Amino acid sequence: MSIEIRKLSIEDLETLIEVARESWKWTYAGIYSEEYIESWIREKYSKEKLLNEIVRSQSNLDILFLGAFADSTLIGFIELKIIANKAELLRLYLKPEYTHKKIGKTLLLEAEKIMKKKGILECRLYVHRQNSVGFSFYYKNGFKVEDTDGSDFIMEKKY
Ligand SMILES: CC(C)(COP(=O)(O)OP(=O)(O)OC[C@H]1O[C@@H](n2cnc3c(N)ncnc32)[C@H](O)[C@@H]1OP(=O)(O)O)[C@@H](O)C(=O)NCCC(=O)NCCSSCCO
Ligand code: NI
Repeated sequence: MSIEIRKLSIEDLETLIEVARESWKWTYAGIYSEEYIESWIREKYSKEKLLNEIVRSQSNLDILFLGAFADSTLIGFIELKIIANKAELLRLYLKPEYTHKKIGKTLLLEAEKIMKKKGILECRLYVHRQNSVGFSFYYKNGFKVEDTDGSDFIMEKKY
């Protein structure tokens, strides 16, 4: 299969939401209710907010928003928020069927390459403690737990 990584653009908006929704329902099956997730997707992944984030990424401002496209179809994404010379990994979600094929590792490595080009040398993230899929992926990619906050572990990786 042919997997391409690039910045999202506004035309990706609808497939973006559908991927976010499908990944969330799978990822948080053990953890949140069907309705909580649907509410979160409708409030946080709203067309208006995602569009503003997609634009901020396009304008090389404080967001970096990339997608993984399999033969021209969005199957996953990563989103980073930059403040000063520190990045926070906000979101990294793949369609469940495309997991465990190193597409997420590839998203992560491309984001890392762009960050290093901008002189950013530190990435922090929030991962729910019961999300073993994500958590295990993170420590297998060099992230280390530095703290907790509520239900989440705060993990960090330095370059
Ligand atoms: C977490 C995601 C993005 C990881 O991307 P990949 O699936 O491409 O991971 P790989 O690079 O192939 O690495 C494989 C390792 O990752 C774990 N893994 C991956 N898929 C799994 C499935 N289907 N079941 C169980 N474990 C899985 C394993 O640790 C695996 O290593 P080995 O088993 O080979 O040793 C991706 O899986 C994904 O999108 N997951 C759901 C969403 C999610 O959890 N996202 C990140 C946390 S929320 S967001 C950012 C803020 O933290
Ligand atoms: Ni595995």
